[PDB]
Amino acid sequence: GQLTATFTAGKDASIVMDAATADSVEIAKLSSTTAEEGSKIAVNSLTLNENHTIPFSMTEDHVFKVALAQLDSVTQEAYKSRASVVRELKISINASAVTPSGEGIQLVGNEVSITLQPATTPAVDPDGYYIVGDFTGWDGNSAQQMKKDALDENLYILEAEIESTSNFKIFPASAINGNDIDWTKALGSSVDGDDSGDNFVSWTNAGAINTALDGKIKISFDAFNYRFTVKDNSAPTELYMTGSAYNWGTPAGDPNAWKALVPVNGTKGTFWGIFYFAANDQVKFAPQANWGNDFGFVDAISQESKDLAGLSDEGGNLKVGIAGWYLVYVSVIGDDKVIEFEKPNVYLMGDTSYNGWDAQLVEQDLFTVPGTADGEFVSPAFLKDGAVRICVNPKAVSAGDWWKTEFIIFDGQIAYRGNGGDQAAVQGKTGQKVYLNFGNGTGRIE
Ligand SMILES: OC[C@H]1O[C@@H]2O[C@H]3[C@H](O)[C@@H](O)[C@@H](O[C@H]4[C@H](O)[C@@H](O)[C@@H](O[C@H]5[C@H](O)[C@@H](O)[C@@H](O[C@H]6[C@H](O)[C@@H](O)[C@@H](O[C@H]7[C@H](O)[C@@H](O)[C@@H](O[C@H]8[C@H](O)[C@@H](O)[C@@H](O[C@H]([C@H]2O)[C@@H]1O)O[C@@H]8CO)O[C@@H]7CO)O[C@@H]6CO)O[C@@H]5CO)O[C@@H]4CO)O[C@@H]3CO
Ligand SMILES: OC[C@H]1O[C@H](O[C@H]2[C@H](O)[C@@H](O)[C@@H](O[C@H]3[C@H](O)[C@@H](O)[C@@H](O[C@H]4[C@H](O)[C@@H](O)[C@@H](O)O[C@@H]4CO)O[C@@H]3CO)O[C@@H]2CO)[C@H](O)[C@@H](O)[C@@H]1O
Ligand code: NA
Repeated sequence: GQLTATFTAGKDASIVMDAATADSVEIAKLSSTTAEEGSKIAVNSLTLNENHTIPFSMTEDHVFKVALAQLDSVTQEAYKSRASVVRELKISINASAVTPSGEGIQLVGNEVSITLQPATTPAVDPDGYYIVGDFTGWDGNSAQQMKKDALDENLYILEAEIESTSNFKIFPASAINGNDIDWTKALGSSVDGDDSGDNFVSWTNAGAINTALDGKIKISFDAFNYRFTVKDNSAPTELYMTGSAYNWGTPAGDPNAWKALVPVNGTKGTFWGIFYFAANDQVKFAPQANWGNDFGFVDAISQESKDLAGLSDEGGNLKVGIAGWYLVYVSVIGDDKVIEFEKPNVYLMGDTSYNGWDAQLVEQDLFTVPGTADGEFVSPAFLKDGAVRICVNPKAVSAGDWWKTEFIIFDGQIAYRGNGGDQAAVQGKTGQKVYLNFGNGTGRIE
């Protein structure tokens, strides 16, 4: 008994905001229906790209109108971007026919498409961007320059540490001449004192953005999408893992219940360890050897990791599915967490290794991996007398920075470099090799 409707794209199908003259646009039209003559049309929902609504009106001829400014707003939200790029909008109208008794009968109709291009954004300032706010002092001399990210050239960053929350604005370099700031040239938020921490940048009578946080923060500015975030930039200085295999952390402080990870050198909130996991072991991590601000399964885990180790979520615990030795890599800055499981590749480096310093992190310099939960990684026998160096190298760390995660043996213990400088040299002789028990924390050269 089912009714159909046919919609078509309205006459304003290709909107260029720079050029747009009207304050309302026609975006769609009901062209025909199999509903009887005399029926009224009611609109149960009008959505854009599936989950966005917008105020709308419908004319006597069943043309659907919206305010251009709100269509433009909704388009920029949908795409999280003010970029001046042609954006597709898919319009879904769910309508009903209404009889003289008031009964609504559902129309099954199609979707239609239009596009809209947001207005031209400011030019990128060749000399970059500055932050000025309560925390700096509102003047040219106090303005702090944002760092242009090496990987993404649209992205500018400032890390700061502040005593209380702060209002601030972003200025292009050309707005600032000596101590003088041209206030008319601010970039900021739509609302003065916006405390969302994550919103659009405005270039038109911009208000001040509020940090919403204090302490260590990071202010990010995307000068292509024109968006900003302000994020908690503090990080744990230590990190510990407990587990089903460790009595779930009882008692507190016990090196028996809590395993320290090793800080990555000079690298905020990032840690690593080499650990044995059985199948179905569950673990969680904490910033001390005890429960509190602990975490387990999180969202930023590689598909790689998940495949390599068979990882899954088990009531918020992290569950390891495939037994084995793994290099565990963990990063925590403010709220953002990353956990990676990787091959436990330990490498001989330097003078006692293959072609010396000249081939680094190569297959020959790889330590054999034990099958047991208490065996020993063993290096390739030394090719020469020289100083022994040993490392891992996580994906996230460049090969040049192998020394950020290096260690050695002193007095039959594994001594991690961690955040410290070069370790005291330890000599080996030709045909010797290293033995590591990561379960014990002990080792030998022999
Ligand atoms: O919650 C704490 C305070 O909140 C409010 O203070 C904020 C703002 O909300 C925030 O935007 C930002 O302010 C920045 C501006 O963003 C930045 O652009 C720059 O401001 C310059 C203006 O842009 C220029 O237009 C020019 O301003 C003129 C202004 O147009 C004139 O009207 C005149 O401003 C007078 C006011 O008229 C007076 O009423 C008086 O305002 C006092 C209030 O009386 C106080 O209650 C208090 O209010 C604060 C909120 O405004 C809260 O404490 O302080 C204001 C003054 O800040 O005095 C002002 C100034 O004498 O003269 C202005 C020129 O002097 O030039 C200004 C640059 O001076 O800098 C602003 C910061 O200084 O940050 C704040 C503070 O966190
Ligand atoms: O035999 C006892 C139980 O064994 C298993 O429970 C484990 C959990 O699976 C582990 O996750 C862990 O629980 C921690 C928890 O992870 C940690 O957050 C903290 O819990 C806080 C919680 O964050 C807070 O919101 C509030 O509710 O207080 C909680 C503390 O009570 O501490 C937990 C440990 O106390 O360890 C337990 C074992 O103790 C198994 O899943 C259970 O069904 C079983 O009963
Ligand atoms: Na080598």
